[PDB]
Amino acid sequence: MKPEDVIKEQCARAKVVAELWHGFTGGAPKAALENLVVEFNKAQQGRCVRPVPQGGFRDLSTKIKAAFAAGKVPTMAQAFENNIALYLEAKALLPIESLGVKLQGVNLTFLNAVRFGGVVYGVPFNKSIQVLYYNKDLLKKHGVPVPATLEEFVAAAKKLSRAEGGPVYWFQPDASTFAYFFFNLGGSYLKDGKLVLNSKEAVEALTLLQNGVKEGWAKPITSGYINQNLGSGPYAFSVDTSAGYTYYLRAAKFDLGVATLPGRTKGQPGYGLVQGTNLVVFRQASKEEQAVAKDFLEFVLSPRAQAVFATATGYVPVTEGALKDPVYQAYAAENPDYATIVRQSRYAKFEPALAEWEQIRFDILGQAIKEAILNKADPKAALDRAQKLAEDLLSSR
Ligand SMILES: Nc1nc2c(ncn2[C@@H]2O[C@H](COP(=O)(O)O[C@H]3[C@@H](O)[C@H](n4ccc(=O)[nH]c4=O)O[C@@H]3CO)[C@H]3CC(O)(O)C[C@H]32)c(=O)[nH]1
Repeated sequence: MKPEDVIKEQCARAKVVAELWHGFTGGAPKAALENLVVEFNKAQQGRCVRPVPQGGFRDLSTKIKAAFAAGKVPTMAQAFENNIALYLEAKALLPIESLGVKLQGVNLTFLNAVRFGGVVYGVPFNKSIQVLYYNKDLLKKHGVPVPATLEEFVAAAKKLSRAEGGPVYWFQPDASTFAYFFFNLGGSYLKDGKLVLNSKEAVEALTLLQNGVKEGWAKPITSGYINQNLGSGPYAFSVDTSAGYTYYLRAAKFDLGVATLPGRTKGQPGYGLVQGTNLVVFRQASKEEQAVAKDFLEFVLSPRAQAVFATATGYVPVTEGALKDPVYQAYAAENPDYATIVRQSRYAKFEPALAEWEQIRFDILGQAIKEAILNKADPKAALDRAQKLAEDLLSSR
């Protein structure tokens, strides 16, 4: 039986059912969430959670806005920080601490990100960090150390591309990959409270990617995830979410490595972009559904739930107690990549938490990155257009 069939039967027999809308489309993340819910539902007498897949994360936020418009919302949903900011304009969210959920021990990197006007409105659940995936076999073949600095990284990609006859640094031309390069060239998105997409560091980061394509060391991936394109052409490296860990492990026909990100200098790893989502609880839920949500959120933050979830997926454990749990410890003792993901989670940056950020990161900035990389648009001209389109949107609403 599929975990979802088990959940269907649990919920059919329950007196109260709290809907949880999510953007996991399959693989380990969907299975780990479903397994967690099956175990929680077994503990409860006539009280259950029903996970409902809404497609991916942007399908989820579109369907959540339409749910408001149709007058009928789930009890819980996954949300990015910028989605929480949007739902707060409508005052749609219950303060988490009012519900009774204890948040002491939640990483302050994650807890700070869910706190708005001093109030926590999300529970960090599935938080990822960017890591360096590499081909251990291909680096060994050419005597190339794992690069520790941006300078070393560019040098390695050129040395390995020339030897193997193809570009070996694989990337999606998207806001997530852009953020890695932007952040570690000294970039910041807010200057004196204003959103700035066309700063010198943004032009420098996009120009670096464009030059990498022209010089033959950077390969744009335009169809599917990087881990869905492995096997065609030489691969050395990618900068990608920790949540891609199980997908790379199943796809790679080589010895997969995971390292901390190249930084400006060897004094510190590079900053990784934090992705994945928080759980939120909707005000429109009944008292009884909100009690299920409270018990569910406390279960999700328990050291065992966090240990099983993060080791099944490559998401970062969100509590200090998860790291003390023997299941976590047994996994980490067999697999150094779990400690590498935790160490990289210490060097973590977020994108702006503006209500408009979902639309800006995909339709405005994402599109300028694609114009520059796929159609050789001038990076400054592409980003100047992105700045005007973003200013017009913010001024709009
Ligand atoms: N809607 C909305 N999206 C946002 C926002 N900020 C960032 N992002 C998106 O979050 C994804 C990162 O989230 P994360 O939980 O770390 O990783 C996801 C998947 O990315 C990754 N995955 C899935 C299948 C696969 O074959 N390989 C694989 O790696 O696994 C996880 C669960 O599906 C990025 C990826 C994107 O969806 O393509 C665009 C980015 C925002 O503000 N709004």
